[PDB]
Amino acid sequence: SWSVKELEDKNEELLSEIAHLKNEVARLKKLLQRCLAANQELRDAMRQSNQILRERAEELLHFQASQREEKEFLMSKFQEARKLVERLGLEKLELEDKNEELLSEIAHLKNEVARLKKLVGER
Amino acid sequence: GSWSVKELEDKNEELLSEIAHLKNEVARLKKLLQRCLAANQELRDAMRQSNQILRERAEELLHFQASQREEKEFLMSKFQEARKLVERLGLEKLELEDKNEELLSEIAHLKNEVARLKKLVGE
Repeated sequence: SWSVKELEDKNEELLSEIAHLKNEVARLKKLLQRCLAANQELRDAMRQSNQILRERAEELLHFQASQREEKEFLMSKFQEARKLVERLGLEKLELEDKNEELLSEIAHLKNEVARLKKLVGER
Repeated sequence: GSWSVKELEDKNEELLSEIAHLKNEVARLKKLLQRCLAANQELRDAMRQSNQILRERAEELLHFQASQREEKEFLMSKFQEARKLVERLGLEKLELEDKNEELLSEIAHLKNEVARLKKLVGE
C-alpha cells in the first residue's frame, strides 16, 4: 500500500512525536518532584503548629491550677484579716463602755469624798 | 534505500508501541501531579484556619490575663488596707486596756479613802 518514502516520512513523524512526549514526561516529573517536596514542607510545618498548640495547652493547665492555688491563699488571708478587724472593733467598743462606767463610779466616789470632808470640817 | 517495505513497517509498529507507553506515562504523571496539587491546597486551607484560630485565642488570652492581673491588684490592695487597720486598732486596744487598769487602781484607792473618811465622822 505504502511506498518506502512514505514509510520513512511516517517514521520521521513518529520520532518527532516520541521526542515531544519524552519532554512532557521529564517536565511532569520535575513538577511532581517539586510538589511532593512542597507537600513535605507543609506537613513539617503543620506538625509543628499542632505540637506547639499541644505544648501551650498543657502548660496552661498547670498555670491555671497555680493561679487557683495563689488566689485561694490570698483570699483566705484577706478573710482572716477582715474578721480580725470586726473582732478588734467590737472588743474596742466593749472596752470603751466599761471605761465610761468606771468613770461614773469615780465621779460618784469623788462626790462622796467631798461630802465626807465637809463633814469632818465640823466635828 | 537501505531498508525494505517490511522492515520499515515493523519499525513503524515499534515506534507506535513506544508512543503508547509514553502516553500512558503522561496520563499517569498528570493524575499524580493533580492529586498532589489538591493535597497541598487542603494543607494550606487547614493551615490558614489554624493560624486564624491561634490568632483569636492569643487575643482572648491577652485580655483575660489583664483582668486576672487587675483582680489580683484589687483583692491585694484590700488586704493591705485591712492589715493597716488591724495594726491601728491593736494600738488603740492596748491603750484602752492600760486606761482600764489605771481606772481600777483609782477606784480601789478612792474606796479606801471613803471608808477612812466615814470612820472619822462615824457614818
